[PDB]
Amino acid sequence: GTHWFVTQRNFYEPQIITTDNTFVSGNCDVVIGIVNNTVYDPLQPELDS
Amino acid sequence: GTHWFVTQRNFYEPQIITTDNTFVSGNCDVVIGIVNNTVYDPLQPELDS
Ligand SMILES: *[C@@H]1O[C@H](CO)[C@@H](O)[C@H](O)[C@H]1NC(C)=O
Ligand SMILES: *[C@@H]1O[C@H](CO)[C@@H](O)[C@H](O)[C@H]1NC(C)=O
Ligand SMILES: *[C@@H]1O[C@H](CO)[C@@H](O)[C@H](O)[C@H]1NC(C)=O
Repeated sequence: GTHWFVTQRNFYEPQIITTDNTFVSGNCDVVIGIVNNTVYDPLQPELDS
Repeated sequence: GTHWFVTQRNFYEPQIITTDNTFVSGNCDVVIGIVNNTVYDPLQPELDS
């Protein structure tokens, strides 16, 4: 309703949208119905130790 | 002709060969027809920067 998750199609198991749950292909002007949100990189938070 | 890419088998959508599109198993000794190239590591630019 407010947040976006990625889930398997046959069972609602919401997951945080990461760069390892998704793949990048193209630009943000060709997909009809695309939305804005943040893709969490699992590596940025821990590289700054 | 000069570069090496990895595509999906049914549609020509070339991508740069990285450590995300490929998996390692073995060495350059047993595979008949293996070709030298470079495998881009996404971790290096982010770690060096
Ligand atoms: C948000 O989406 C709009 C269109 O839906 C787009 O023009 C814009 O670049 C996106 N990102 C931001 C930060 O507004
Ligand atoms: C092969 O790789 C890319 C095609 O995306 C291009 O920069 C390069 O010039 C190509 N070389 C050819 C077609 O001989
Ligand atoms: C390039 O491939 C040849 C065989 O085709 C191999 O002998 C050589 O060691 C390879 N280059 C490197 C740097 O390993």
